Amino acid sequence: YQPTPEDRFTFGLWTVGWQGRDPFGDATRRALDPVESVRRLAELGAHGVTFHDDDLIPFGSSDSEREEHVKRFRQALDDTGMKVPMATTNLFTHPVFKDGGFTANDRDVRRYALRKTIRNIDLAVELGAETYVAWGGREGAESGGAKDVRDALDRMKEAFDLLGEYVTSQGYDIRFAIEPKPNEPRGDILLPTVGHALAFIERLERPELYGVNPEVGHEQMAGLNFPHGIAQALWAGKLFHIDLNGQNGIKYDQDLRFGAGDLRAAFWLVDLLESAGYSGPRHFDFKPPRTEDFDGVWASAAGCMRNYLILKERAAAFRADPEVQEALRASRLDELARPTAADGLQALLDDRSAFEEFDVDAAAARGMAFERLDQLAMDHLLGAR
Ligand SMILES: [Mg+2]
Ligand SMILES: [Mg+2]
Ligand code: NA
Repeated sequence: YQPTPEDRFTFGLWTVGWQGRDPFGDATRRALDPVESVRRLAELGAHGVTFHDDDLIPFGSSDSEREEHVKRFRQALDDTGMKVPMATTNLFTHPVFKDGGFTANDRDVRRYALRKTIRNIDLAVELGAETYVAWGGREGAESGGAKDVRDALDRMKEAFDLLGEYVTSQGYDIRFAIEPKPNEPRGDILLPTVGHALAFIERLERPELYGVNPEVGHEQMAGLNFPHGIAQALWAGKLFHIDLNGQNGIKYDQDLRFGAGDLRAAFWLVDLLESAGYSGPRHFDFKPPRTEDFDGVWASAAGCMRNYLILKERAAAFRADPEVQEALRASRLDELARPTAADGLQALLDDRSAFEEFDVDAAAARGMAFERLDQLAMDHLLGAR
Protein backbone atom coordinates (compact mmCIF):
# COMPACT_ATOMS: atom_id res chain seq x y z
CA TYR A 1 0.00 0.00 0.00
CA GLN A 2 2.73 2.42 -1.08
CA PRO A 3 1.52 5.79 -2.42
CA THR A 4 2.99 7.34 -5.54
CA PRO A 5 2.42 10.82 -7.01
CA GLU A 6 -0.04 9.26 -9.50
CA ASP A 7 -2.43 8.71 -6.56
CA ARG A 8 -2.91 12.52 -6.34
CA PHE A 9 -2.55 12.73 -2.55
CA THR A 10 -2.12 16.31 -1.35
CA PHE A 11 -1.68 17.99 2.03
CA GLY A 12 -2.08 21.51 3.33
CA LEU A 13 1.02 23.19 4.72
CA TRP A 14 -1.05 23.89 7.84
CA THR A 15 -1.73 20.17 8.44
CA VAL A 16 1.68 18.64 9.12
CA GLY A 17 2.71 22.15 10.16
CA TRP A 18 0.14 22.45 12.95
CA GLN A 19 2.08 23.33 16.10
CA GLY A 20 -0.51 21.90 18.50
CA ARG A 21 -2.03 25.05 20.02
CA ASP A 22 -5.65 24.28 20.97
CA PRO A 23 -8.16 26.40 22.98
CA PHE A 24 -6.70 25.08 26.26
CA GLY A 25 -3.01 24.61 25.55
CA ASP A 26 0.19 25.97 24.11
CA ALA A 27 2.08 24.64 21.10
CA THR A 28 3.82 21.28 21.54
CA ARG A 29 5.88 21.38 18.32
CA ARG A 30 8.16 23.93 16.69
CA ALA A 31 7.14 25.64 13.46
CA LEU A 32 8.03 23.85 10.24
CA ASP A 33 9.66 25.65 7.34
CA PRO A 34 7.38 25.15 4.28
CA VAL A 35 10.43 23.98 2.31
CA GLU A 36 11.02 21.14 4.78
CA SER A 37 7.37 20.10 4.61
CA VAL A 38 7.49 19.92 0.81
CA ARG A 39 10.60 17.74 0.93
CA ARG A 40 9.29 15.38 3.64
CA LEU A 41 5.90 14.99 1.96
CA ALA A 42 7.56 14.25 -1.38
CA GLU A 43 9.58 11.47 0.29
CA LEU A 44 6.33 9.93 1.60
CA GLY A 45 4.84 9.76 -1.91
CA ALA A 46 2.60 12.83 -1.91
CA HIS A 47 1.65 14.52 -5.19
CA GLY A 48 1.39 18.07 -3.94
CA VAL A 49 0.71 20.66 -1.29
CA THR A 50 -1.80 23.43 -0.70
CA PHE A 51 -1.56 26.67 1.26
CA HIS A 52 -3.28 29.64 2.77
CA ASP A 53 -1.60 32.93 1.90
CA ASP A 54 -0.46 33.35 5.50
CA ASP A 55 1.02 29.84 5.72
CA LEU A 56 3.54 30.69 3.00
CA ILE A 57 4.07 34.43 3.46
CA PRO A 58 4.04 35.66 7.08
CA PHE A 59 1.31 38.24 7.61
CA GLY A 60 2.63 41.77 7.19
CA SER A 61 5.61 40.81 5.01
CA SER A 62 7.09 43.45 2.74
CA ASP A 63 7.03 42.96 -1.03
CA SER A 64 10.71 41.99 -1.00
CA GLU A 65 10.20 39.45 1.81
CA ARG A 66 7.17 38.07 -0.05
CA GLU A 67 9.29 37.55 -3.18
CA GLU A 68 11.96 35.65 -1.24
CA HIS A 69 9.42 33.37 0.46
CA VAL A 70 7.86 32.49 -2.90
CA LYS A 71 11.24 31.94 -4.59
CA ARG A 72 12.37 29.49 -1.88
CA PHE A 73 9.08 27.61 -2.10
CA ARG A 74 9.21 27.40 -5.90
CA GLN A 75 12.71 25.92 -5.75
CA ALA A 76 11.49 23.24 -3.35
CA LEU A 77 8.66 22.40 -5.76
CA ASP A 78 11.14 22.24 -8.65
CA ASP A 79 13.55 20.05 -6.65
CA THR A 80 10.83 17.54 -5.73
CA GLY A 81 8.31 17.57 -8.58
CA MET A 82 5.55 18.52 -6.13
CA LYS A 83 2.51 20.40 -7.46
CA VAL A 84 0.23 23.04 -5.93
CA PRO A 85 -3.30 22.14 -7.09
CA MET A 86 -5.22 24.37 -4.68
CA ALA A 87 -4.77 27.51 -2.62
CA THR A 88 -6.91 29.48 -0.21
CA THR A 89 -7.00 32.66 1.88
CA ASN A 90 -6.68 32.99 5.64
CA LEU A 91 -9.70 35.16 6.53
CA PHE A 92 -9.95 33.82 10.07
CA THR A 93 -6.78 34.17 12.19
CA HIS A 94 -6.11 37.90 12.40
CA PRO A 95 -8.27 39.80 14.94
CA VAL A 96 -9.57 42.08 12.17
CA PHE A 97 -11.65 39.10 10.97
CA LYS A 98 -13.32 38.51 14.35
CA ASP A 99 -16.79 39.13 12.84
CA GLY A 100 -15.98 37.68 9.42
CA GLY A 101 -14.31 38.64 6.19
CA PHE A 102 -16.85 38.75 3.38
CA THR A 103 -19.79 39.19 5.82
CA ALA A 104 -18.22 41.31 8.56
CA ASN A 105 -20.63 44.00 9.69
CA ASP A 106 -17.93 46.63 9.10
CA ARG A 107 -17.80 47.54 5.41
CA ASP A 108 -14.10 48.45 5.46
CA VAL A 109 -13.24 44.95 6.71
CA ARG A 110 -15.26 43.40 3.87
CA ARG A 111 -13.32 45.46 1.31
CA TYR A 112 -10.00 44.46 2.90
CA ALA A 113 -11.01 40.79 2.87
CA LEU A 114 -11.68 40.99 -0.87
CA ARG A 115 -8.34 42.69 -1.57
CA LYS A 116 -6.44 40.11 0.51
CA THR A 117 -8.17 37.31 -1.41
CA ILE A 118 -7.50 38.83 -4.84
CA ARG A 119 -3.78 39.20 -4.10
CA ASN A 120 -3.56 35.49 -3.32
CA ILE A 121 -5.58 34.44 -6.38
CA ASP A 122 -2.81 36.01 -8.48
CA LEU A 123 -0.19 34.00 -6.59
CA ALA A 124 -2.22 30.78 -6.80
CA VAL A 125 -2.41 31.09 -10.58
CA GLU A 126 1.34 31.78 -10.77
CA LEU A 127 1.98 28.52 -8.88
CA GLY A 128 -0.37 26.49 -11.09
CA ALA A 129 -3.39 26.01 -8.82
CA GLU A 130 -6.60 24.89 -10.52
CA THR A 131 -8.95 25.36 -7.56
CA TYR A 132 -9.28 28.24 -5.11
CA VAL A 133 -11.02 27.26 -1.85
CA ALA A 134 -12.99 29.55 0.44
CA TRP A 135 -13.72 28.44 4.01
CA GLY A 136 -15.77 31.17 5.66
CA GLY A 137 -14.90 30.16 9.19
CA ARG A 138 -15.67 33.56 10.74
CA GLU A 139 -18.88 34.17 8.75
CA GLY A 140 -21.66 33.68 11.28
CA ALA A 141 -22.72 34.60 14.79
CA GLU A 142 -23.01 33.64 18.43
CA SER A 143 -26.27 35.55 18.98
CA GLY A 144 -29.39 36.18 16.94
CA GLY A 145 -29.38 39.96 16.62
CA ALA A 146 -25.73 40.27 15.58
CA LYS A 147 -26.21 39.17 11.99
CA ASP A 148 -29.13 39.67 9.63
CA VAL A 149 -28.65 36.55 7.57
CA ARG A 150 -30.43 37.83 4.47
CA ASP A 151 -28.14 40.87 4.40
CA ALA A 152 -25.14 38.63 5.11
CA LEU A 153 -26.05 36.37 2.18
CA ASP A 154 -26.33 39.46 -0.04
CA ARG A 155 -22.79 40.41 1.04
CA MET A 156 -21.53 36.85 0.52
CA LYS A 157 -23.01 36.78 -2.99
CA GLU A 158 -21.53 40.21 -3.72
CA ALA A 159 -18.07 39.03 -2.70
CA PHE A 160 -18.16 35.82 -4.73
CA ASP A 161 -19.60 37.63 -7.75
CA LEU A 162 -16.75 40.17 -7.60
CA LEU A 163 -14.19 37.35 -7.42
CA GLY A 164 -15.79 35.75 -10.48
CA GLU A 165 -15.60 39.06 -12.33
CA TYR A 166 -11.92 39.31 -11.38
CA VAL A 167 -10.90 35.88 -12.63
CA THR A 168 -12.92 36.30 -15.85
CA SER A 169 -11.40 39.74 -16.48
CA GLN A 170 -7.87 38.37 -16.05
CA GLY A 171 -8.48 35.27 -18.18
CA TYR A 172 -7.56 32.88 -15.36
CA ASP A 173 -8.32 29.18 -15.56
CA ILE A 174 -9.15 28.76 -11.92
CA ARG A 175 -12.43 27.70 -10.29
CA PHE A 176 -13.74 28.35 -6.78
CA ALA A 177 -14.80 25.79 -4.19
CA ILE A 178 -16.78 26.73 -1.08
CA GLU A 179 -16.00 24.66 2.02
CA PRO A 180 -18.96 24.33 4.43
CA LYS A 181 -18.73 23.86 8.18
CA PRO A 182 -21.68 24.06 10.59
CA ASN A 183 -20.01 25.72 13.59
CA GLU A 184 -16.61 26.42 15.20
CA PRO A 185 -15.12 28.97 15.66
CA ARG A 186 -18.45 30.82 15.33
CA GLY A 187 -21.50 29.57 17.20
CA ASP A 188 -23.18 28.99 13.84
CA ILE A 189 -21.44 29.43 10.50
CA LEU A 190 -23.23 30.58 7.34
CA LEU A 191 -23.62 27.94 4.60
CA PRO A 192 -23.29 25.21 7.25
CA THR A 193 -23.51 22.08 5.04
CA VAL A 194 -22.85 20.88 1.49
CA GLY A 195 -26.53 21.39 0.74
CA HIS A 196 -26.62 25.03 1.81
CA ALA A 197 -23.47 25.78 -0.20
CA LEU A 198 -24.84 24.07 -3.33
CA ALA A 199 -28.06 26.08 -3.03
CA PHE A 200 -26.19 29.36 -2.60
CA ILE A 201 -24.04 28.75 -5.70
CA GLU A 202 -27.17 28.64 -7.88
CA ARG A 203 -27.85 32.32 -7.02
CA LEU A 204 -24.40 33.55 -8.09
CA GLU A 205 -24.05 35.44 -11.37
CA ARG A 206 -21.75 32.81 -12.96
CA PRO A 207 -22.61 29.54 -11.18
CA GLU A 208 -20.38 27.48 -13.49
CA LEU A 209 -17.28 28.93 -11.78
CA TYR A 210 -18.20 27.62 -8.31
CA GLY A 211 -18.38 24.24 -6.65
CA VAL A 212 -17.93 22.72 -3.22
CA ASN A 213 -14.97 21.49 -1.17
CA PRO A 214 -16.70 19.23 1.38
CA GLU A 215 -14.79 17.98 4.41
CA VAL A 216 -15.51 14.59 6.01
CA GLY A 217 -15.48 15.85 9.56
CA HIS A 218 -17.54 18.97 8.92
CA GLU A 219 -20.62 17.19 7.62
CA GLN A 220 -20.24 14.70 10.48
CA MET A 221 -20.37 17.64 12.96
CA ALA A 222 -24.01 17.92 11.88
CA GLY A 223 -24.53 14.16 12.12
CA LEU A 224 -24.97 13.90 8.36
CA ASN A 225 -24.00 11.04 6.06
CA PHE A 226 -20.88 12.24 4.25
CA PRO A 227 -21.07 9.78 1.31
CA HIS A 228 -24.69 10.85 0.71
CA GLY A 229 -23.66 14.51 0.62
CA ILE A 230 -20.82 13.76 -1.78
CA ALA A 231 -23.27 11.87 -4.00
CA GLN A 232 -25.50 14.95 -4.15
CA ALA A 233 -22.50 17.15 -5.02
CA LEU A 234 -21.46 14.72 -7.78
CA TRP A 235 -25.06 14.57 -9.03
CA ALA A 236 -25.02 18.37 -9.35
CA GLY A 237 -21.62 18.38 -11.09
CA LYS A 238 -20.09 20.42 -8.28
CA LEU A 239 -17.46 18.25 -6.55
CA PHE A 240 -14.42 20.34 -7.43
CA HIS A 241 -12.18 19.30 -4.52
CA ILE A 242 -12.49 17.31 -1.28
CA ASP A 243 -10.96 17.39 2.20
CA LEU A 244 -10.34 13.96 3.71
CA ASN A 245 -9.97 13.37 7.46
CA GLY A 246 -11.71 11.66 10.36
CA GLN A 247 -14.14 12.73 13.05
CA ASN A 248 -15.77 10.90 15.97
CA GLY A 249 -19.30 12.21 15.84
CA ILE A 250 -20.84 15.48 16.90
CA LYS A 251 -18.20 17.48 18.78
CA TYR A 252 -15.41 19.95 18.09
CA ASP A 253 -13.66 19.64 14.72
CA GLN A 254 -11.10 16.90 15.37
CA ASP A 255 -9.35 16.72 11.97
CA LEU A 256 -8.09 13.19 12.66
CA ARG A 257 -6.10 11.34 10.04
CA PHE A 258 -8.17 9.83 7.25
CA GLY A 259 -9.53 6.41 8.15
CA ALA A 260 -9.87 7.32 11.81
CA GLY A 261 -13.30 8.29 13.02
CA ASP A 262 -16.13 6.61 11.14
CA LEU A 263 -14.33 3.82 9.31
CA ARG A 264 -17.34 2.43 7.48
CA ALA A 265 -18.22 5.90 6.19
CA ALA A 266 -14.64 6.13 4.89
CA PHE A 267 -15.14 2.84 3.02
CA TRP A 268 -18.37 4.03 1.40
CA LEU A 269 -16.75 7.36 0.52
CA VAL A 270 -13.82 5.71 -1.26
CA ASP A 271 -16.22 3.34 -3.04
CA LEU A 272 -18.19 6.34 -4.32
CA LEU A 273 -15.21 8.48 -5.37
CA GLU A 274 -13.61 5.60 -7.26
CA SER A 275 -16.87 4.39 -8.84
CA ALA A 276 -17.78 7.92 -9.96
CA GLY A 277 -14.33 8.54 -11.44
CA TYR A 278 -13.55 11.60 -9.32
CA SER A 279 -10.30 12.89 -10.83
CA GLY A 280 -9.42 15.73 -8.46
CA PRO A 281 -6.87 15.76 -5.67
CA ARG A 282 -7.29 13.50 -2.65
CA HIS A 283 -6.49 16.27 -0.17
CA PHE A 284 -5.97 15.70 3.55
CA ASP A 285 -7.03 18.46 5.93
CA PHE A 286 -5.92 16.86 9.17
CA LYS A 287 -4.01 17.67 12.34
CA PRO A 288 -1.47 15.27 13.80
CA PRO A 289 -2.52 15.18 17.46
CA ARG A 290 -0.55 17.43 19.78
CA THR A 291 0.63 14.35 21.72
CA GLU A 292 2.99 13.60 18.82
CA ASP A 293 6.53 14.65 18.04
CA PHE A 294 7.70 15.12 14.46
CA ASP A 295 8.16 11.39 13.89
CA GLY A 296 4.49 11.04 14.80
CA VAL A 297 3.55 13.85 12.41
CA TRP A 298 5.01 11.95 9.47
CA ALA A 299 3.55 8.65 10.66
CA SER A 300 0.09 10.24 10.81
CA ALA A 301 0.49 11.74 7.32
CA ALA A 302 1.63 8.39 5.91
CA GLY A 303 -1.38 6.77 7.57
CA CYS A 304 -3.77 9.06 5.69
CA MET A 305 -2.52 7.73 2.38
CA ARG A 306 -2.22 4.11 3.53
CA ASN A 307 -5.82 4.02 4.72
CA TYR A 308 -7.11 5.44 1.44
CA LEU A 309 -5.21 2.76 -0.49
CA ILE A 310 -6.44 -0.10 1.71
CA LEU A 311 -10.04 1.08 1.43
CA LYS A 312 -9.69 1.49 -2.34
CA GLU A 313 -8.58 -2.15 -2.62
CA ARG A 314 -11.44 -3.41 -0.44
CA ALA A 315 -14.11 -1.36 -2.23
CA ALA A 316 -12.85 -2.58 -5.61
CA ALA A 317 -12.93 -6.20 -4.41
CA PHE A 318 -16.48 -5.68 -3.12
CA ARG A 319 -17.76 -4.34 -6.44
CA ALA A 320 -15.94 -7.02 -8.48
CA ASP A 321 -17.20 -9.98 -6.44
CA PRO A 322 -19.82 -11.98 -8.41
CA GLU A 323 -21.62 -12.80 -5.15
CA VAL A 324 -21.96 -9.07 -4.43
CA GLN A 325 -23.19 -8.42 -7.97
CA GLU A 326 -25.89 -11.07 -7.43
CA ALA A 327 -26.81 -9.54 -4.06
CA LEU A 328 -27.15 -6.10 -5.67
CA ARG A 329 -29.67 -7.56 -8.12
CA ALA A 330 -31.46 -9.36 -5.27
CA SER A 331 -31.86 -5.95 -3.58
CA ARG A 332 -33.04 -4.34 -6.86
CA LEU A 333 -30.23 -1.81 -7.22
CA ASP A 334 -30.58 -2.48 -10.96
CA GLU A 335 -34.23 -1.38 -10.84
CA LEU A 336 -33.34 1.80 -8.93
CA ALA A 337 -31.27 2.83 -11.97
CA ARG A 338 -34.15 2.38 -14.41
CA PRO A 339 -36.62 5.23 -15.05
CA THR A 340 -39.88 5.12 -13.12
CA ALA A 341 -41.98 6.28 -16.07
CA ALA A 342 -40.11 6.63 -19.35
CA ASP A 343 -43.50 5.82 -20.87
CA GLY A 344 -44.60 9.29 -19.74
CA LEU A 345 -47.28 10.85 -17.59
CA GLN A 346 -50.32 9.86 -19.65
CA ALA A 347 -49.20 6.23 -19.92
CA LEU A 348 -48.67 6.14 -16.16
CA LEU A 349 -52.15 7.57 -15.53
CA ASP A 350 -53.67 4.95 -17.86
CA ASP A 351 -51.69 2.03 -16.38
CA ARG A 352 -54.06 0.02 -14.19
CA SER A 353 -51.12 -2.10 -12.98
CA ALA A 354 -49.75 1.03 -11.28
CA PHE A 355 -52.78 1.59 -9.03
CA GLU A 356 -56.20 0.04 -9.63
CA GLU A 357 -54.76 -3.48 -10.04
CA PHE A 358 -51.51 -3.12 -8.09
CA ASP A 359 -51.15 -5.86 -5.46
CA VAL A 360 -49.83 -3.78 -2.58
CA ASP A 361 -49.64 -6.73 -0.19
CA ALA A 362 -47.54 -8.87 -2.54
CA ALA A 363 -45.15 -5.96 -3.09
CA ALA A 364 -44.98 -5.24 0.64
CA ALA A 365 -44.04 -8.85 1.40
CA ARG A 366 -40.86 -8.74 -0.73
CA GLY A 367 -37.78 -8.50 1.46
CA MET A 368 -35.12 -6.04 0.36
CA ALA A 369 -32.21 -8.38 1.30
CA PHE A 370 -30.22 -5.37 2.53
CA GLU A 371 -28.74 -7.07 5.60
CA ARG A 372 -27.10 -9.84 3.56
CA LEU A 373 -25.71 -7.21 1.19
CA ASP A 374 -24.35 -5.15 4.08
CA GLN A 375 -22.71 -8.19 5.66
CA LEU A 376 -20.94 -8.92 2.37
CA ALA A 377 -19.72 -5.32 2.49
CA MET A 378 -18.51 -5.82 6.07
CA ASP A 379 -16.73 -9.05 5.16
CA HIS A 380 -14.97 -7.31 2.27
CA LEU A 381 -13.93 -4.32 4.38
CA LEU A 382 -12.46 -6.62 7.03
CA GLY A 383 -10.81 -8.98 4.54
CA ALA A 384 -12.95 -11.87 5.80
CA ARG A 385 -13.97 -13.28 2.41
MG1 LIG B 1 -12.04 20.37 10.02
MG1 LIG C 1 -10.98 21.77 5.43
NA1 NA D 1 -20.52 34.97 -10.05
